[PDB]
Amino acid sequence: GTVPVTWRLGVDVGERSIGLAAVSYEEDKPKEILAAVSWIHDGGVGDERSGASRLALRGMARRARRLRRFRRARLRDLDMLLSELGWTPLPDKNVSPVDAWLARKRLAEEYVVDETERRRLLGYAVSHMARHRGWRNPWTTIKDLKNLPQPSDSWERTRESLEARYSVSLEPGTVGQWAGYLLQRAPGIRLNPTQQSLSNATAFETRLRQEDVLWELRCIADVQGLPEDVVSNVIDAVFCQKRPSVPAERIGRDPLDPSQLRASRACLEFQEYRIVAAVANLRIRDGSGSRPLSLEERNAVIEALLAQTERSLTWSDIALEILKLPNESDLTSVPEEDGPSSLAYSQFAPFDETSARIAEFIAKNRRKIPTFAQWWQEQDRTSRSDLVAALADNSIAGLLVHLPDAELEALEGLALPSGRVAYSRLTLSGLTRVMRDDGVDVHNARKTCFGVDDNWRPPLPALHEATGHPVVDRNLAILRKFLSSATMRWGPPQSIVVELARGASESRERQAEEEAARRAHRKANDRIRAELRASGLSDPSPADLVRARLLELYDCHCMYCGAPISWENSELDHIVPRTDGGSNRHENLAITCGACNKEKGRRPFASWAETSNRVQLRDVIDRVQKLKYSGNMYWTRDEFSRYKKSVVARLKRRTSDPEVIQSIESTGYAAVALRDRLLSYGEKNGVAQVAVFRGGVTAEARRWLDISIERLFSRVAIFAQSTSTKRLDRRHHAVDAVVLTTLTPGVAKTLADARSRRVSASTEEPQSPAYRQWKESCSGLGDLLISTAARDSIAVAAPLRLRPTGALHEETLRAFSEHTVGAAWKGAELRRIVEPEVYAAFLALTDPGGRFLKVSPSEDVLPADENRHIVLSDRVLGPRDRVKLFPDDRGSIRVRGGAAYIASFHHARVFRWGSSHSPSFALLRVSLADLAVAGLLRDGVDVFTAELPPWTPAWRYASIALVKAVESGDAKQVGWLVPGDELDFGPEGVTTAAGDLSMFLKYFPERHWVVTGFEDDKRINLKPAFLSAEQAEVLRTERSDRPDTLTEAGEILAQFFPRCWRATVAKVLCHPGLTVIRRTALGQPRWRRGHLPYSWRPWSADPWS
RNA sequence: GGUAGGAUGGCAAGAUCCUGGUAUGCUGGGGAGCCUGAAAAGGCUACCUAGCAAGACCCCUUCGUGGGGUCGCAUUCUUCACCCCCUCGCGCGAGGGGGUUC
DNA sequence: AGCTTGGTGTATA
DNA sequence: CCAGGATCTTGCCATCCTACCTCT
DNA sequence: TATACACCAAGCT
Ligand SMILES: [Mg+2]
Ligand SMILES: [Mg+2]
Ligand SMILES: [Mg+2]
Ligand SMILES: [Mg+2]
Ligand SMILES: [Mg+2]
Ligand SMILES: [Mg+2]
Ligand SMILES: [Mg+2]
Ligand SMILES: [Mg+2]
Ligand SMILES: [Mg+2]
Ligand SMILES: [Mg+2]
Repeated sequence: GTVPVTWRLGVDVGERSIGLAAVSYEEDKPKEILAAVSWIHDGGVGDERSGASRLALRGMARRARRLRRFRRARLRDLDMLLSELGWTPLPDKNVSPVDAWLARKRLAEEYVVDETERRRLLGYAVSHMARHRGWRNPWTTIKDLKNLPQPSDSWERTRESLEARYSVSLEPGTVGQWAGYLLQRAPGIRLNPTQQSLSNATAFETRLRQEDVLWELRCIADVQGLPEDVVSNVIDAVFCQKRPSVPAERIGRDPLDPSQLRASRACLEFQEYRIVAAVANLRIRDGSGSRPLSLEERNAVIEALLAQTERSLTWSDIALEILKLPNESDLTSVPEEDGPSSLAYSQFAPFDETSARIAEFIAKNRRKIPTFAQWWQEQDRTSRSDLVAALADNSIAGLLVHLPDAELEALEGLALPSGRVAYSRLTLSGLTRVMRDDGVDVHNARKTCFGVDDNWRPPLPALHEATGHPVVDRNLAILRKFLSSATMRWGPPQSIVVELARGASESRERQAEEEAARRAHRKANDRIRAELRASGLSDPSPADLVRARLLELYDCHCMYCGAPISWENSELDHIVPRTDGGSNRHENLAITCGACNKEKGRRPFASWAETSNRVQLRDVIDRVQKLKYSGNMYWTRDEFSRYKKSVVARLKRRTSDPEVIQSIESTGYAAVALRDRLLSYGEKNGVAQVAVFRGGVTAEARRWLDISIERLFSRVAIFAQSTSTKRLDRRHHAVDAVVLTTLTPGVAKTLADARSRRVSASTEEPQSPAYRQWKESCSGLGDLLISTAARDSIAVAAPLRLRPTGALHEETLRAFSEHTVGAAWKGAELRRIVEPEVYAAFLALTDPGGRFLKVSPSEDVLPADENRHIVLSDRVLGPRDRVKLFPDDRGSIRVRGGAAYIASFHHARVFRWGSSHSPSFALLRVSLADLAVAGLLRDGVDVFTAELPPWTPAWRYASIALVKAVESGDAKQVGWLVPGDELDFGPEGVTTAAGDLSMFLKYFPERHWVVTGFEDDKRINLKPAFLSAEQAEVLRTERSDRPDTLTEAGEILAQFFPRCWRATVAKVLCHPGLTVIRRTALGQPRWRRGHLPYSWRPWSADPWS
C-alpha cells in the first residue's frame, strides 16, 4: 500500500559508504525522517591486503590465463616449425640443467660441423629462447624489433659490468653465452634479481630485451650459416606476440549521435573543429567592450592556424600580424590562463597536429613512402580524413589504397595523437561546416546542425546501467535499491539532493600558489615534451614525463642504490606499494634501476633498506634532501619543499601503513554519475529538481544547525581537548544525507561564504534572507534527529555477499604428505586424508556406524596394526601402502596435483541442539572450496542449505561437539551467517563480556555488531557496527604526536580496534533476544519471510525445511 | 552582476579499468654443482620443463581417459519466487540487467 | 580445559 | 614491473546554455 | 572520504 507524501532524498556518496535519507517535508519544514541509513560498502575491494578491487583482480587473472593460453599456442607453433626444420626441441626431462644455455653458448661461439649435433643444439637453443625471450614494446611489430639496435644498450651495460666483474670478455658476449659461462663458473648463481625476504649477487641486473635475444639469434645464425629464410621463420615464430587492442564497446558514444563512436583526437575533423571553435570564442575590443570576430577575421585567423607545420603562431602573433589589431591587448577572450610578462599572449594557438605529423613523416621518410607522399599530395581533406580515421582506429579490436607493404608498415609505424574527443567524426565535420559557413560558435552550430534548442543537454544514463567503476557501481547499486524501496513506500521524491566532492573555500594566497604551480607544470611539461619529441617519443604520457623529470633530477642514477640508469632500464617504483594503496602521484614515484624495485617488492623502504645491503636508508634520505631548487623547474619553491618532504616521509615508513593521500576521484565520479542517473530518474518520474551541493556546505550546515555526532549519539569524549569529529559514528553519513535534504541554493551560497571566511583566518552567525529562512524552516531538525537517534532508527548496514563466486582456494600449491596404512593413526592424520574414499574407509574403521569423523588432533585413534587392509571400491591398500595426506591439519583441497588451503569462509551454518531453556550452538564454517568439491557451484543450488559431504573441509574441521550433535541427530541447522550479518543484541546489550570487552562496553555499549569472520571452529569475529576503525587508527596516530590527548575511552577504543571482539560462538549465541538482523534498502530489518534474506532469532529459528 | 550546474576546447593534477608482455614464485617432473652420505637417499643453491584457480561449453577422430578452440575469481539480497526492462526481439520457455516496501 | 590475546602467512613486481 | 588504449574526476582559462539570489 | 582473516601458540585463571 503506497501512501504518497511530500519527501526529499539526500545522497551522500563515499569511498566505502553512502548515506541515504528520505525526509518527509511540509512547507519547507521537515516533518519526519522516513528513512535514514548509512550503508557501508567495500568500494569493490574484496581483499584489503591485495588492495585491488575484485574487478581488477579478475582482469589480472583473466589476462594471465590469456597470456598462458597464447604462450601455449605460440610454443606449439614453434615446435611445429622446429619439427619441419629437423631441429630437436629441448626435452621435458633427462637433460642437463645447463643443456640449453651451453647450446646457446656453443652455437654463438663456434661452427658445429656435425649436422645431427648442430640440429639438436639449434632446436634446444631456439625452444629455450622462445621460453625466455625478453621484453618488447607490445605495440611494436617484429619488423620494428628488427629495426632496433642490436644488442640493446641495457645489454651492453650488463656486458661491461660482467666483464669487469669476472675478468673475461666473451665474444660476442650474448646472453646465452654469458649465462652458460656463469652457470658453469659459479654454480648456483641466480640469473635475474628476485623478490627478497644467503643473499648473493645475481648474474644480470636489468630486464632482458627481445632485441638482445634477437641479436643472439642472429649471431648464432651467422656463426652456423643458417639460410636467411630459415632465420626469418624462426624469428617470426620466437617473437610472435598479439598486438594490444581496444574493444570498441569500451569507447564512448557521441552524445548528439549515439550510434557513432567518439572520434580520435588524430582525426582531421577534430583538428579543424578545435581551430574553428577556438577562433569562434575570441573577442575584439569594441567601444571598451568585447565583440565577436567578423567572418573575414575568422577566416583569416582560421586559415593561418590550419596552414601550419609547426606551432609558431602565438596569440600575440594572431592579434598583431594576422588580425592587424593596434595593440596586443585588443585581442580579448584568449583561452589561456592569465600570467605575468604577457604569458597568455605568449601561448601558442592550436594547429592541425595530425597533418603536421604526417607531413613531417613524409618529408623525413620520402624514400620509404613515395607512393604515399604522392597520394597525400593528391587527395583532398575528406579522403585524408577517412585514411587518418582508419589509421587511428586500426588499434580497435572490433585502407581503400593498394599501397606497397613496406609503405603500409611505415604508416602503421607512424604515430598519431591519441585520446577520444567528445564528438564523433560525422558530428565534428557537420559542426565545423556550420561554423565555417554561418560564422556561428559551437552552441549555435549544434542548434543548427542537430535541431536542438538552448535547453539541450546530452542524454544521461539510467539507474539500471553501470559505469564499470567499482566504487561508483557500489554506490549506484545501493542508491537504486534505496530509491526503488522508497518510491514504492512513499511515491517519488519531491526533490533529490546530491553532494558533490568539490571545494571552493580557499584563500587568495592558496589560489595564487596553485596558479603558479600550474604555470610551472605547463612550462616544464612543454619543455620536456620538446626534448622527448627530439629524442624520439611522439606522445609522452604522464609517466613518461615523470620518468624524464626524475632522470634529470637524479642525473640518470637510481634513487636507491645510486647505480647509473638510462631511459629503457629505469623503473618507476611506487615507494608506497600499489597493493598497500600506493598512488601514482609523483611524490610516490621513485626512479629505480629495476633490481632495487624487484628486491623491494611490497616491503616499505625502511623495512627493506634496514636488512638489505644494496641501499642505505640514510644515503637515500640525504640524496633526496640534497636536491636544490633550480631557477626554472617543474615545482615551485613551496611545491619543491613539500615534494621533498613527502618523498622523505614515504621512504621513512617502517610499517605497511596505507597511503597518506586520500584520493577523492572515486567520490567525485560517484557523485557525478549518481547525479546523472538521478536526473534520468527524475525525468522519468516527474521529480521537480535534483539539486547538488558541495561537502563543505553540508559540514557548515551541520555546524549552524548544532548537529553534533557525539551529542546526537551520546558518544563519550575520546580526546582530552576539543570534541571528536563526525567520523567516530558511522551514522554520520545518514545524518549528512538528512542535512542535505534541507539545503537550498541561496543558503548554500551563504554557508559557503561563511565557511570560506572562517578558513581565511568567533563565531558570527551568517547573515542572509536565505540563511534566516532555512534556519527557521529547519529549527526542528535537531530535535527530530535527536528523537530518531533515541529510537535507534538510523541504521548502519553492510550489503550481503551471497553469491558463491571468487577465489576457490589459496594460490599456493603445497606438497602432499604421506602416511602408511598399517601405522598408528592420530586424529589429525585422519583428518588430513586427501582421498574421500580412503577418508570414509578410515572413518568407518575408527567408528563403523558413522558418517562423520569424531577425533581430536592429539589423540592416538588407531594403533599400528601391521596387517590392516583398507578395502576401497577399486583397490585394496595393504598395511605397507601409503595414503596421500594434506600437509597441515587445516581445511584444504586437492588442486592440480597439489594441495591448496581453502580461501576465506563464504558463510557459516548455525546449528542448535539441546533443550530449549539452554541450547548449545555451533558454526559449520563453509568456504567456496567446500562448495566446489561438493559440486554445489552449479545452477539451482542454495549454497546455505545444500548438504555438504563429510569429507569436505567444512565437516572435517567442524568442532567435536557439533560433529557429535549432528551425528546423534539433535543438531539441526537453524540459520546461516555471512560476513556482514548484523547481530543486534537488543536493549540489554552484551552480557557475557570479560577482560577487555567489559572495559570497551563501559564506554561504548554497542548492541549492533558486524560479523567479520569465523577464526576457528568455536569462534566468530565481531566488530561494532556504529564505530569506525579509521577513528581508532587516527587516535593511535595522534597519540604519538601529542601528549596523552586521548581519554580513557580513546585509549580503550584504540586498543579494541582493529581485532575487536574475537568472540566465542557459545558466548554469543547464548544471549536471549539476540537477533541476526538483515535489513531492507531503507535500513529496516526484514521480518516477513519471503524470497529475500530475513531477520531471525537463533534461539527461536526453526530448523530449515 | 554573484553563486551553482551543464556543454565544448585548452591546460594542470589525478583515479579506474582494458589489452598485450616480461621476470620471478608455487606444485609436479628433472638435474648442473656442492654437501651429508653410501652395503644406508636425501638435502642446499641454481637452472630446465609442464601446469598455475576447481572446472564449463564446442568441435575432433586417420578414437580416447587424448589433440584443438572459446571461456571461467566483475556486476555484493546465492538458489528459489514475483514484478519490470533490453535483447532469443510474432500476445514464447528464453540470454542478460534491475527491483522486491517490515 | 576453555576462553583470551599475540603473532603471522597469505603469490609478486 | 613494462607500453599504451579506453572511461572518468578535480582545479584554472575562453565561449555558450540553464537556474536562482541580492542589493540599489 | 577507506581499507585482514584463518591458523597456530602461549597464558593465567
Ligand atoms: Mg559527503
Ligand atoms: Mg607469452
Ligand atoms: Mg618469454
Ligand atoms: Mg633468474
Ligand atoms: Mg616497487
Ligand atoms: Mg559520508
Ligand atoms: Mg621459471
Ligand atoms: Mg628455472
Ligand atoms: Mg587450465
Ligand atoms: Mg541478485
